Amino acid sequence: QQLMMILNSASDQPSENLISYFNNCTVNPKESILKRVKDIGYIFKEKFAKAVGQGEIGSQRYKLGVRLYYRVMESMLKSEEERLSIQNFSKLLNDNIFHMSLLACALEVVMATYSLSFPWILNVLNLKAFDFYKVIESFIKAEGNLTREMIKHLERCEHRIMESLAWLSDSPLFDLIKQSHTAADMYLEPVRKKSTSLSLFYKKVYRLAYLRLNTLCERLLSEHPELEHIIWTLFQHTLQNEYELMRDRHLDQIVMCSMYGICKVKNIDLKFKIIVTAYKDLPHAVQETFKRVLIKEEEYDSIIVFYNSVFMQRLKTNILQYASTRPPTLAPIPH
Repeated sequence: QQLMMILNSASDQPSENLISYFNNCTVNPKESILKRVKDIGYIFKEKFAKAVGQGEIGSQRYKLGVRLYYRVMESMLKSEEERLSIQNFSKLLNDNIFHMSLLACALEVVMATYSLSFPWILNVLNLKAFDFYKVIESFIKAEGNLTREMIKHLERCEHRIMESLAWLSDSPLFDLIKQSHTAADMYLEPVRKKSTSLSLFYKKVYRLAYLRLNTLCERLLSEHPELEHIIWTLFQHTLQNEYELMRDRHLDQIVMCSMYGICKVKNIDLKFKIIVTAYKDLPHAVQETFKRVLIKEEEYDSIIVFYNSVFMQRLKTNILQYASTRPPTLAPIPH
């Protein structure tokens, strides 16, 4: 609301102080940035009508999105001016996935405001969930006027990428796993060392998955406060070394298996029944997560079918280590 009148009263072309940044650049990005709005102007409007019948509206959504895009870019560039060398500043300003991700974020804000949302806009712009993820926090941090409900919504996009969308096949997340700080830092990362993107994503995933584990242990496993850290160590040893199981799957399916699992090898016998019912009570939870779980070659079954097939089949060598004389040393709980 307070933001939405900034946009309509403002103009659809870059500010005059934003354009300075374009011209302090060693390669002026402007015509490329500007061809970029126009080329996406076609594609967006096209796919817009392809889902909403017909009315003209597509263009107004976009032309607001664009004003937000420039307002946030201008605000983002002000901070990165001090952080980046002139070389990085100019590479940023010509990086396609950067600018695409920033605009995809602007557009999601307006579309959601006037509510076919997330991850709709990623399919429209042929933008990998994991690339787009990198712009979300510095975007929230770069628009003061985002409303609670809007901030809360971008955060839920972030949590859906961390929980599933970044774990689908052809997602660059797996390319980065095999090999082994702001949005610019992550877009400037070369595809060719450290990888700040993968690091921040994993640190964030762990805090997410761990808060979801922690509530679920306070309902069903309050009896043994000690079972939590064990279940967490299992999940964390799973995400780090058997990460291939999250492909085309959902973070919460691994949280659930790590819980029945540790109650299985300690003879606690609080079975999948209570787990799924209590999980329904997690915010935004969907029943499909446990009723519909992949095994292999597109064949889906229930969560108990997954536990006894791929999860147990991959982890028996490790899980029994927990109830033995020498159980593995504990993982740290995320800060």
